[PDB]
Amino acid sequence: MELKNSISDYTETEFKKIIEDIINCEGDEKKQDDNLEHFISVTEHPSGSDLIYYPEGNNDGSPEAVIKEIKEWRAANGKSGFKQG
Repeated sequence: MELKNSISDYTETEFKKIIEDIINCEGDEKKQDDNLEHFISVTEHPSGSDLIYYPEGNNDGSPEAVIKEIKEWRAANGKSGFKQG
């Protein structure tokens, strides 16, 4: 029983549940590590955890700024984001 196999198998708010899970700390450290691989994995975003620990200036203010930077990185790299309804 597996997490979303891609960013585009994700939706923007399911990706929040992973991204918010960590930032809150819905976890055991290990739950947050579990995300942290996955936050590389679906995203293909090369910096991964850099967006969480060494953030931009578009970033700091909310977990939204990572969903941004996922959307933004993906679209800049010509990749699909999460779901379109």
